[PDB]
Amino acid sequence: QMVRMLDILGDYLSIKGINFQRLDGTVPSAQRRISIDHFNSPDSNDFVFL
DNA sequence: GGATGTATATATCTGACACGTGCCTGGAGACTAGGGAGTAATCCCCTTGGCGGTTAAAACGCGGGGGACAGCGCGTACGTG
Repeated sequence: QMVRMLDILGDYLSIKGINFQRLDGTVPSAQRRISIDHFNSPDSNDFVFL
């Protein structure tokens, strides 16, 4: 529900070292479509989507 | 032998203090009423965290030219006696 908790988990997976992608209200629709197509690709190395 | 600087004693000024006195204004005691504290209900406004979309305002870069500022002359108006 909070994007600051999304920032907390994003930094947790960043120092943890897990390929993560993110979507919230600050992200414009072009990068949203880019992240959705990147997560749904068959050769995606992304593991967790926020 | 005459004239001069310092030292203790007495009279006078001068603000402060002890005493006197009035009186009036503040304090002690009692009573009362009402102003304010507390409670409950109802409804509207504000808080914190989010989202979406428009779009006009804000930010940034760059040319250039208008204006701020420094320097110099002068003559007159103000300082000074």
